Amino acid sequence: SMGIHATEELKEFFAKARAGSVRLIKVVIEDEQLVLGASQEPVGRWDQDYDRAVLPLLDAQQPCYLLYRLDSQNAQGFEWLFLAWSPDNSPVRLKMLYAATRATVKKEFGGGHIKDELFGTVKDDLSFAGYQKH
Ligand SMILES: [Zn+2]
Ligand SMILES: [Zn+2]
Ligand SMILES: [Zn+2]
Repeated sequence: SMGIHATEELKEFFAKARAGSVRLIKVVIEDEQLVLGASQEPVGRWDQDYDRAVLPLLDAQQPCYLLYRLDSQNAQGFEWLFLAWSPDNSPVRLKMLYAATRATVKKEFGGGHIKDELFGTVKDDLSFAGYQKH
């Protein structure tokens, strides 16, 4: 369809991530496709990994999405946080592209694996401190 789609490589990576060994997935839009921007393995607990994983990957003038893995599992696997980043300094065109495509990222990943959803426009919003206030 007309909307931005996840590449088959990104979908495959999603499945790999849910098997384990992935703490963070950064999804970005490149050439009208959703693709893998970055990924990181777990180091310690989900709370210990959080800020050092999330904060450095947030650009002051580009939106992105992060899938951040908790240590808990529900009955359909690891639980994830779905973090939407959209700083005001982003070009309006990018803000709307990312806003328009958010639901697609969640749908492709599988909403049933997502424990919670957060949004930020300043890094503090999506920091561990932000998550604890949510
Ligand atoms: Zn299409
Ligand atoms: Zn749960
Ligand atoms: Zn929530």
